[PDB]
Amino acid sequence: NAFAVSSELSACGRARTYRVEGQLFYGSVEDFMAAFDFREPLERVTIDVSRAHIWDISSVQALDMAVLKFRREGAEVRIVGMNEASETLVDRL
Amino acid sequence: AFAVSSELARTYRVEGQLFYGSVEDFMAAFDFREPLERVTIDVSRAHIWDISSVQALDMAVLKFRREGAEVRIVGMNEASETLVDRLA
Repeated sequence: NAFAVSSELSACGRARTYRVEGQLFYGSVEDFMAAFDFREPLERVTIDVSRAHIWDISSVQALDMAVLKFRREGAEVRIVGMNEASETLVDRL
Repeated sequence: AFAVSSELARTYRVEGQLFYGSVEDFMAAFDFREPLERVTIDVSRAHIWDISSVQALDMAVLKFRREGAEVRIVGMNEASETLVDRLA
């Protein structure tokens, strides 16, 4: 399988890190969006895409939606690894 | 429809067409047990046609770091030009 997300919670339950691995493209966007618990109460969310490749603008746009949805729920959101994930698609776009 | 060669610091040169069908034969081209400081996998001579073929490249890159050398990738951009363009 080509896409996988896991997460780890903070001790106090205030911070969650999602670890995104593998291939993000239109065909994985639905499972990608399903991996996040958007209404979990959190102060901080990290989406770490360092181990993944973003292969199309759909997927970039899905990632930006995920970010906006967490923000809307009150979380401060960080993306880690965007440069590595997105190198593929940008040098080629 | 692809071939893999190498030069001894090792560089693997992948050429040809990378599809679903060839992945295991692809994984067999590499010797990950060779303790090595730095491995380059150069895919500039190859076309990555689908998501499964790139996943296999990422897996190979991972077993080289696991063992563990530092791994780079030349030509990912031109290798995956076919996949990026295919998906867009």
